[PDB]
Amino acid sequence: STGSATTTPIDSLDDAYITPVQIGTPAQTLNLDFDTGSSDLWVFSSETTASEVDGQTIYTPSKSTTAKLLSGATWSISYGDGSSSSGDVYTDTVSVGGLTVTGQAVESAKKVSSSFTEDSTIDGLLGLAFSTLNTVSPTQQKTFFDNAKASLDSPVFTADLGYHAPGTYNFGFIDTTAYTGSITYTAVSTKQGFWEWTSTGYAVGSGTFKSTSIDGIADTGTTLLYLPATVVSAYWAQVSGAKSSSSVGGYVFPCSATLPSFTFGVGSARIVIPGDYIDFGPISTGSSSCFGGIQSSAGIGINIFGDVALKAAFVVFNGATTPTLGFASK
Repeated sequence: STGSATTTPIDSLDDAYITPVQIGTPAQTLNLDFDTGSSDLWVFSSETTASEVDGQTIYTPSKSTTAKLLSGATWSISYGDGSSSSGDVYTDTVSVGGLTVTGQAVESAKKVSSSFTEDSTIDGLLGLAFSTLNTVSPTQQKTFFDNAKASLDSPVFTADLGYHAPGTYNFGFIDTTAYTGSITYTAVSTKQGFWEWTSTGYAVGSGTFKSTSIDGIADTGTTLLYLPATVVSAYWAQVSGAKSSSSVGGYVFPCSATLPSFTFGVGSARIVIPGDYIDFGPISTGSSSCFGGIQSSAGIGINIFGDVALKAAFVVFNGATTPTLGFASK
């Protein structure tokens, strides 16, 4: 089997991407944030505290003929941005892009933090990191990908995120029309439950490539590119007037600037992030200070190749017995 679904930016900045997901019988379609940095499939639901729902579409298990309470199971998750959610668990039929899993754990939110309530465009998350991170207790649950794997034509999924445009998540096949050149594969460590890999270095603009190992994670659920302070300083030093602002919470730059590209290494291959991908616009409405898309990972404890980086590539998440990541230009 295979599946193929379109993923759409939630706003003009590509702050996140939503993908429609069918849950239950008859189908209830929710728009979920596919997150390769977590391992829970959770939804706004009929159980969510009413004051914490503001425009989201909810899953109502009592309207699904295939929903079953997973008795005694609870979940609770905290993300890198300080957001959180928790609740109970149902099993139900879940389909993505024509690919169906029966018996998928669908984590029903009873509580969500303010950042979720305030984002009316995201109806929940679909985790695509390794199932070792799943938070369901007392019986840990599998991700949609792990449950689909054995049925797929190839044990892979691919992320093809758009810049200010829709893109695609494919499951079970590699669309050889969706990228240019060849795919470079690189080793993954699953020790922390992430798609963790080591970049071979970077360049700023037209500058020389610096060969240096940068361990980090491929995380579709993180907007920006978070790298070591040395790398980030080297980037922003090439933008007149850029500075790190403790008041704003990272590097800002004059909105009049033209940003340089950023290149990262994948083995001997190179992925170029155009400068315009690194512009996240005014820090507040009407400001002439703009927020940067490359930020320091210091104090986060891991480097994160988030959407800024991943949307410059066609990315293969190879879930074979020995997992690997692949990157191609596009």
